[PDB]
Amino acid sequence: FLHTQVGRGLLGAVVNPLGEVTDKFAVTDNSEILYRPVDNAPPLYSERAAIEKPFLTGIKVIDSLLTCGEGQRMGIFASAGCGATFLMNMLIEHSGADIYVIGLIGERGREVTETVDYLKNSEKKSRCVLVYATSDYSSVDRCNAAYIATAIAEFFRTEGHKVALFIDSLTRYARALRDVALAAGESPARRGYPVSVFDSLPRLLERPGKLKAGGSITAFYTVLLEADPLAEEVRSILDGHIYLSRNLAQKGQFPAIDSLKSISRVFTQVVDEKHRIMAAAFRELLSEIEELRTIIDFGEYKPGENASQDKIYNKISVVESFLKQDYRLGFTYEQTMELIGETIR
Repeated sequence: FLHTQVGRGLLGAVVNPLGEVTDKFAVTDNSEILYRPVDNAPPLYSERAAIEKPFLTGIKVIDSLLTCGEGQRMGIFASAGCGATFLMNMLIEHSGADIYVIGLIGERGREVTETVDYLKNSEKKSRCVLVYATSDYSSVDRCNAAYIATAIAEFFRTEGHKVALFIDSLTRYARALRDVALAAGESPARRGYPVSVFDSLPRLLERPGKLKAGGSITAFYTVLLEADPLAEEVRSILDGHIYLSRNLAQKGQFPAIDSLKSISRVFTQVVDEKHRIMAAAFRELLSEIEELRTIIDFGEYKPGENASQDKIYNKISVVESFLKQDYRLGFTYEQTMELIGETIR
């Protein structure tokens, strides 16, 4: 029956797996401190509102091709060094949520300090809360960090706030949950019934969303790749996934988002028809470029044969320019759709 601190008094603070403030990256007027259980049931289906309003990220490729919705849960799949953390930073910095809650389940405190240092110089620092857990902590504590972060996000949602929740990473959470399961005498192969420790995973993921009577939690879950069974099951639970390919990262393209292998399952629900047409036209161009790349690698492309290939070839530079984005820069929706319009025209 673990309870945790919640409230506006936590804004700008760093919280450990015990629900204790241990550091601050910002100080605010408000000192509101309340207490809530870390284990709450997910909203009833009748309490959930439909995902129909866009959650703008300020990131061109996302806002155009992978448009998120308020209350959506999005997966961020990447191998080590694909820029998952930096993408989190961009999502925080260039979106427009009322409050950001970060749940860091890490293995070293050096990573935690990196995020704390990022927050200390962020323009969103007065509306952020960081919950952390390192390898120095037990598996129980590391799991609770995810519950604490979610519970804090839920209070703000009840208040009517537009909340963005980040869990980095689900893999490390799932790792700890498996060891917590051993303590209770469970393995993934042989589980307990009626309650399994492993079932705290889908229950954790169902808590975000938009409430009819309240605000919303739009959640981003980071998943480590090597494509283990865990990664494919969370892919089935969430409302879409953003895939960071190591190969695009090696080529110097940042963010290394493979839009052709990424999807937002509420995309058609949150953008209008003219957007939809432009997105479909751009994806067709990406697909055409990717086949031209193979032709080039096969040594079957000489300029001047096929007017179509040459047209696609000359579009590669303007396409790569649209996809690329300085991590310090953010784009409005109007700027993004204007840019993608020039790319396909």
